[PDB]
Amino acid sequence: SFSGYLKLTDNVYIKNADIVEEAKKVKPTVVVNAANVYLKHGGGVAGALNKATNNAMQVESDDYIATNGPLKVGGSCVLSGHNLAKHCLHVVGPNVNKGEDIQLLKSAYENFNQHEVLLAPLLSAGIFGADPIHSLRVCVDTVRTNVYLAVFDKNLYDKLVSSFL
Repeated sequence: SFSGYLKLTDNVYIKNADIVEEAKKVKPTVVVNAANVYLKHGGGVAGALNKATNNAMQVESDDYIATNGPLKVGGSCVLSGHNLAKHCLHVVGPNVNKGEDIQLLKSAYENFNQHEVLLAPLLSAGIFGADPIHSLRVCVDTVRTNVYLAVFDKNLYDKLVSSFL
């Protein structure tokens, strides 16, 4: 299972790791993708996860959008995890760079509660523009299921651990 994680709370764990490499190693039941409403996996975590699936995640996502239309900001959908996980939970956190409501970050994390254990990135962090320290705080205050957070950046990982209340 998951190894080398720092325990933050009863159910939240964190590690300085590339989520793609972590998924390939563990092959968790659920890997969370930092998705946008259109499931266009262009950059950040989404681009990296999609590239690891040889674009199979994007092909599957385009069919999902053609059938169902876009997701809501704060919403999610469960699709295949391809070669990374059993499933991928595509969760849309607010993108601060697109002027989206940061209050929707709690709604986005609530999607994790439908899964007993997940490998995940910090929602709305990275290219989504939110403060990762705030994302971690919303995560521990919202997620009740077991969440294993993969933080790509070492310097950000250290800042998150050292500042965790």
